[PDB]
Amino acid sequence: DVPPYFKTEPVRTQVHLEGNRLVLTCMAEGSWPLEFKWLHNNRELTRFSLEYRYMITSLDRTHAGFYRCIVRNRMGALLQRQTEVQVAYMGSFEEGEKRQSVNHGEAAVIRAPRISSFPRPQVTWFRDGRKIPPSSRIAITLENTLVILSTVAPDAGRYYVQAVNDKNGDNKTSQPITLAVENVPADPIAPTIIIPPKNTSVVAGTSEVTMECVANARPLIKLHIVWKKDGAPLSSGISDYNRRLTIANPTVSDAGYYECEAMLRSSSVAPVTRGAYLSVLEPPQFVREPERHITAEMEKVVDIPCRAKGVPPPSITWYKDAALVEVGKLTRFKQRSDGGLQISGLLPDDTGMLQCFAHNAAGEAQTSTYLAVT
Amino acid sequence: DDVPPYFKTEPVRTQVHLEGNRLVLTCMAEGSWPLEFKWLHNNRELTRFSLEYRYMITSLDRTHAGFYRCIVRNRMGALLQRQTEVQVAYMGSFEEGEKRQSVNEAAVIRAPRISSFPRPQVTWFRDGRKIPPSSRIAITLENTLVILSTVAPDAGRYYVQAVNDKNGDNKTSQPITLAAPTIIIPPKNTSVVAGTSEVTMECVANARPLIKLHIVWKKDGAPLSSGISDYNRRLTIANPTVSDAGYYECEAMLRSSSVAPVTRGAYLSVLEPPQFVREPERHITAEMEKVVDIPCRAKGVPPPSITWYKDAALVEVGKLTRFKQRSDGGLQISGLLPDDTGMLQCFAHNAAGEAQTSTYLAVTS
Ligand SMILES: *[C@@H]1O[C@H](CO[C@@H]2O[C@@H](C)[C@@H](O)[C@@H](O)[C@@H]2O)[C@@H](O[C@@H]2O[C@H](CO)[C@@H](O)[C@H](O)[C@H]2NC(C)=O)[C@H](O)[C@H]1NC(C)=O
Ligand SMILES: *[C@@H]1O[C@H](CO[C@@H]2O[C@@H](C)[C@@H](O)[C@@H](O)[C@@H]2O)[C@@H](O[C@@H]2O[C@H](CO)[C@@H](O)[C@H](O)[C@H]2NC(C)=O)[C@H](O)[C@H]1NC(C)=O
Ligand SMILES: *[C@@H]1O[C@H](CO)[C@@H](O[C@@H]2O[C@H](CO)[C@@H](O)[C@H](O)[C@H]2NC(C)=O)[C@H](O)[C@H]1NC(C)=O
Repeated sequence: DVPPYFKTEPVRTQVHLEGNRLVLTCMAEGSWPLEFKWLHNNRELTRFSLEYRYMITSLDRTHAGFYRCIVRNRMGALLQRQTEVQVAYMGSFEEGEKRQSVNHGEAAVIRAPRISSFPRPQVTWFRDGRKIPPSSRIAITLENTLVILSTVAPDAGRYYVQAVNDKNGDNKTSQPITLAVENVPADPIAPTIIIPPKNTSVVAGTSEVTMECVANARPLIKLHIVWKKDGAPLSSGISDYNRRLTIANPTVSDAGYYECEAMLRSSSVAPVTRGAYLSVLEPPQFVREPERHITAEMEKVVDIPCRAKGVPPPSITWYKDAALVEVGKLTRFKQRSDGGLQISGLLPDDTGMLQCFAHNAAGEAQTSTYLAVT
Repeated sequence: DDVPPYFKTEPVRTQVHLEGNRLVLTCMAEGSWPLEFKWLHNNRELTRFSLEYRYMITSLDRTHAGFYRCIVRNRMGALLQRQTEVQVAYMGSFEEGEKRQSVNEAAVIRAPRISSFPRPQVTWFRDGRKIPPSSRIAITLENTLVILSTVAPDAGRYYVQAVNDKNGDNKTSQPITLAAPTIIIPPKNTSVVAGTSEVTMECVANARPLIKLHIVWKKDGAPLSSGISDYNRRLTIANPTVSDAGYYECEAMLRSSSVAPVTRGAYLSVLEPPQFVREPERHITAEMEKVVDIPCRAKGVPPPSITWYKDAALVEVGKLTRFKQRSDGGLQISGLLPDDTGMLQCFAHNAAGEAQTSTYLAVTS
């Protein structure tokens, strides 16, 4: 007569190839009969049974999503930590041949043709069978967009993409995009920001996070890009002709407003500044947890603690036997600001498994306890 | 036409895959043509240099498990990819047959040897009935069954049902027939990386009468009242940090009589993978016959060793007349020759993992 508990919990995220087999397991121990139910995106896949496995013999892209199990017995029920199954795939290039025009000196922006893939494929740009590497005048953005900084007469022509998926090794080629250059002498062009920094969120402890800013000017040689954090100039982590700002091992202290300032050296031209926010996140970690086993007298009031910390601050949710606790309607159940649950006028029907889930955009945490009402 | 090679992405440090599934490793590098790739399994050559950036395994086997890494090269030089550990989930059959053991005292029955990755979850059975951990029944992390105070009805055949949590395999072994404070299962040395959610020390003690037996947990001589579970046999630290490292002791005593306590301890090491403090610039230029200093420092627990490679080849510090490695980990090349031009790679390695930084060395004139 021992309440359920998980011997192991599944990983938060999983990447699998299409056509491969997937085996989900609900590894719990406890008194018989220990039965299991499976959920996909908070929707029931199966009924309660002695089958602790959920198996997909041939994985498809549509099978991607969140899976979790519920284990139960005569004592109560527990919700498994949910796992994200991601299916590696790559479709074909959707768009056909396209046409685009740019003025002489101004920047040509050619977006990579839309193709469905997970993860986003690595892109190599080609013109007439020749690779186009990043250079002083040619930039390739994180969105795999091709940017010609100072367009000239010979820049006109057909550009196409070779995209490769790094998980399944799929390699596909897109349709050509014809770029034309209009009004071909040469006069000074003011510095402008083509690809401004976008809002970027990343979890603490990742290997790298990158901000990006592509600027244009004529002459391009006079163009200089300055990176700032909260108004202060940054001198480290800058690469790719001052268009990339890379932070290795980002911390919550590295969060803030990052600005890209494009200027012309040896000139009186005023700079152009465009910025975005970097958010560094930390998953929930518990500060206060309930005891493994909680015993309490009938008709009395019990305080069950649950506090957690994270960036952003984690929301705290309670479950009673794998079912959501309604603190709104029930007079007996009250939720304290720290996240603790208070049950007043304890009835024998409150006996069972209580679970606390602390959730934030960076992840989820779970702690459980058995409430026995004497 | 003159771009040194570089990696657009790096592979995950560890990946678990099922037997019979297909695995596709990719060497995602960019650079000037011809960009060729070579594959290595446990630092042994799998392929020759070719335009195939993929290594594909149609049907994964247990023998395919190990460390894989690629080398990318072109006219500019070569780079070593960060190695990835491919682990193949499987479970064989129970090898050993029926065994017999006798005890007068505690009965210690090891779980039957079965080949499996990962280690399977084990449920012990007696005569078709599950035997959960109790005041007198302990189950260790190595899945060894320990009956503390054996009695007449304790005798009989015990067997294990083992389940692999990755492929869902479930197998049953052959029966094993079984017919003063001491420490049976002492705390073992445990190393773990920070952020593993949990790490557990274990100590199983035996005494008659068992009710008077008491286990106290200590860290560096100081008693702990938290993280203790399973009848004081388990000490669990949630979200271990480098501060949690140190000597943990299990002390078993009797709350009566003059019998001396028994103490057994082990070391807990919390490790952090290498992270670079100082890195070389993307491109380093230097004059012929002169000396160049290329910096490389990194931190980790334990302190990471630092090794240099030149174009995916180990730098011979044995013949260190021109090449010297400073104690800080920096590389110095004296009497610079035009043949020193190319990709230099600095690998910072620790037991918790490895990190890599690269640079292009151009020797003028
Ligand atoms: C990019 O996001 C910002 C908001 O950033 C938030 O606030 C920061 C202080 C930091 O904590 C970030 O992690 C947050 O996500 C948008 O800027 C404005 O934000 C304020 C609140 O801070 C909001 O009231 C305004 O409405 C936001 N501006 C607009 C136009 O709605 C900014 O707009 C975002 N960028 C884009 C392109 O949408
Ligand atoms: C467990 O390991 C210790 C040594 O641990 C190492 O040193 C610690 C200071 C710490 O840095 C750990 O991370 C290291 O792994 C073993 O201690 C040895 O004990 C024997 C006798 O028992 C003695 O002869 C040796 O000199 C000791 N070695 C050291 C380095 O002190 C201990 O034996 C290990 N436990 C078991 C059960 O083998
Ligand atoms: C992706 O596949 C394409 C072909 O589908 C490869 O491109 C070929 O490369 C050879 C080698 O010189 C050329 O002879 C062919 O003409 C190319 N085909 C096309 C359609 O251009 C390409 O190499 C593959 N990707 C990688 C990274 O190797």
